[PDB]
Amino acid sequence: PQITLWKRPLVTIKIGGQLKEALLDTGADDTVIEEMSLPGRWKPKMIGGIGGFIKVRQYDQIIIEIAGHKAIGTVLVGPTPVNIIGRNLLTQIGATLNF
Amino acid sequence: PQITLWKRPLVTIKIGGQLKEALLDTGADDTVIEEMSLPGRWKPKMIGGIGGFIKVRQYDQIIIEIAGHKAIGTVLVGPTPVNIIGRNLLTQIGATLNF
Ligand SMILES: COc1ccc(S(=O)(=O)N(CC(C)C)C[C@@H](O)[C@H](Cc2ccccc2)NC(=O)O[C@H]2CC[C@@H]3C[C@H]4CO[C@@H](C)[C@@]42O3)cc1
Ligand SMILES: [Cl-]
Ligand SMILES: [Cl-]
Repeated sequence: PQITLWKRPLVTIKIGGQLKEALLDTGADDTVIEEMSLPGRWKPKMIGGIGGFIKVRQYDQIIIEIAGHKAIGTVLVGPTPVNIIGRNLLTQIGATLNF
Repeated sequence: PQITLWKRPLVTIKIGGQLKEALLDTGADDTVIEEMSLPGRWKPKMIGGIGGFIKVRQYDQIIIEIAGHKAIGTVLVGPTPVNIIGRNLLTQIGATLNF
């Protein structure tokens, strides 16, 4: 699809058996999802943005369906106000910015 | 151009006669620039990101060249870690997300 930016680029994602809405975010290096339960080992990480830093749990090798496209990568879980699909997964679905 | 996302989508901007580097950020509603002096009166705004809220100064009808494309619009100035080009200006240069 071609997504215009008059509105937030929100899509439906499937992760950990749950459906969620998430923002396609070219400004995010990594993918950050609100507090949920995921299987496997995790390690703690601090990530920073506007306002400062939050502590997240880093899960590796997570499968996520983004607008019907399967992709795998690291997912950070923590108290983010919005679910964010970052560049580490946008590349896997072949997303580009065009102008 | 067509910009893939294996690297941060950084571009050169020209604002107030200075060259700066900025991130093309589909996850940002508005454009946020580091501390500088800009012309005119400003209004207050409170914006929230991943790590809380910051106070910024809102300047309207500012001329900004983004990767050679002229835009004229609202710029927020404050303690952001990186210069961010948000959707308010991405729409002016015709940017879309494609996959
Ligand atoms: C290592 O991995 C990562 C991954 C993600 C982040 S990040 O999340 O800190 N960040 C990074 C950039 C700010 C440099 C990604 C960036 O796209 C971020 C995502 C977002 C959107 C909503 C809520 C929370 C986060 N946008 C945003 O802060 O926008 C703000 C600021 C501009 C206007 C004013 C606000 C109104 O509400 C939001 C939409 C805002 O739009 C950092 C590190
Ligand atoms: Cl990854
Ligand atoms: Cl590619």
